Amino acid sequence: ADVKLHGSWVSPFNYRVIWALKLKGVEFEHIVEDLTNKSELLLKYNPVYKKIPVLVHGGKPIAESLVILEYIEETWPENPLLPTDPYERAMARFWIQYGATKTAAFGALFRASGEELEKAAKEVVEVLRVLEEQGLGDKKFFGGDSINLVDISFGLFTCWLEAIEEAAGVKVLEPSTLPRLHAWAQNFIEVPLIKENIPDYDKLLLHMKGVREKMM
Amino acid sequence: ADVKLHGSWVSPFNYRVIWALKLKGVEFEHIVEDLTNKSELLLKYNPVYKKIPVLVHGGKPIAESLVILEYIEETWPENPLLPTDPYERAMARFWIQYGATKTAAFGALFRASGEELEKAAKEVVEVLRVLEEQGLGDKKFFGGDSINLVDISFGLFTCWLEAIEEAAGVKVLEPSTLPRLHAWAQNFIEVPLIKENIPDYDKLLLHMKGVREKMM
Ligand SMILES: O=c1c(O)c(-c2ccc(O)cc2O)oc2cc(O)cc(O)c12
Ligand SMILES: O=c1c(O)c(-c2ccc(O)cc2O)oc2cc(O)cc(O)c12
Ligand SMILES: [Cl-]
Ligand SMILES: [Cl-]
Ligand SMILES: [Cl-]
Ligand SMILES: [Cl-]
Repeated sequence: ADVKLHGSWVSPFNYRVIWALKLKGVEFEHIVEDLTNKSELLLKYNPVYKKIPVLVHGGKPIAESLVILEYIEETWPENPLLPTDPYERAMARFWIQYGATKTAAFGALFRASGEELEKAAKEVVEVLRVLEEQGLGDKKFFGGDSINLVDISFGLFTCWLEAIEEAAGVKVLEPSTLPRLHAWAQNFIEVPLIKENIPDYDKLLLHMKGVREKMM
Repeated sequence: ADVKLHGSWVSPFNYRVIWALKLKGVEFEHIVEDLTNKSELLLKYNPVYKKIPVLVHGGKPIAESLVILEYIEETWPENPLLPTDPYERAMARFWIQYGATKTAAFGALFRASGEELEKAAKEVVEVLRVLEEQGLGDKKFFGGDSINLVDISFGLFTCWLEAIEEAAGVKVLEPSTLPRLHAWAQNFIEVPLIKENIPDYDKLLLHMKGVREKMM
């Protein structure tokens, strides 16, 4: 194939790219990298971060999942994943950047214990509540009646967050506390494109248990 | 005016917006906020971060300088500040995001001392060298023959970085160590649009001396 994806069977950032390519109907070869022994192609294609995902189109590389997503949207414009109105597009980019900035709040879930881990989980619930109230509102998806780049960017809050919660022994995304966001997470996971393209939960839980063990 | 900018006379992030609006020939009212007593409009328009800049167009707010810049480019498409080719646009977004991620390296310049501050400055030089070699290359500007959103996003490495260097007593962007980036910084500051729209250096230096005093 003319499109290659240097990926992973577990990274949520790689899954954002898989979803976008499948939504566009773009054929691609998935090259699963071993992060303990990175290939010559990965280091050549992404010299700045040496990380996956890396999309390679016509032999030219695009690194960083958020940059890859906008490249896919611009390259294959059919089945749009962003709105046409500039203000609506700015709101979508604003929420995507908000999610990208709050990564440190989720890290604390694998670094804190007891009366400190409860506080870290409460801080994550408040991050999600802002997203729920000001971002999702009463829509079925962040993209309205169907998923868009904003839903894709927040997909890591579904099975990956469920695995983090089970590995850390704390609750974050619950129906009592975040009713609309919890209903969104269920609806997103049930979209056939997402359902057919997510890691096996038991394998993902084992991976998150290892990451928590390393982060202590 | 139909375009308002809730700004500042010193923030480099606010100056990115001033430059973009002036490059588009967009008339606007500049509302300088007092950060020790934020207005009702600022808190209403930017509830998530409560920060400047905030662009208000037709009474609708757009916060975060990078989101504002793409909104300006999409709303006033004449005098383009991004290329048309999707791969070229992805490279521009990639470098803009790289600059946005390396903010912590610059923070160390106002938190470290002696044999630790020399190390922090060396780390900043390596961040800039990657940008110079892989981003700028042999072009006059990141946008080629004229400035684009990438040059605008890196404008904080000109007089603001010069002020940080003088306040901290360390050298970072020098011609001997970064020849092309130093020539770029001189060329950027000499562009008439930039020259006529930058803070007074003595006032900016006094501001950075205060920020370093607070950051210790
Ligand atoms: O930072 C995250 C992360 O690295 C990862 C992550 C998980 C598995 C993997 O193989 C790689 C990752 O970067 O997942 C997240 C999931 C979340 O719900 C929230 C997060 O902030 C992360
Ligand atoms: O983080 C910065 C910053 O907050 C600021 C900054 C300076 C003045 C001001 O009023 C507000 C700011 O955020 O300037 C920077 C300049 C640089 O060259 C590099 C930086 O990382 C910053
Ligand atoms: Cl990524
Ligand atoms: Cl992470
Ligand atoms: Cl900003
Ligand atoms: Cl900052």
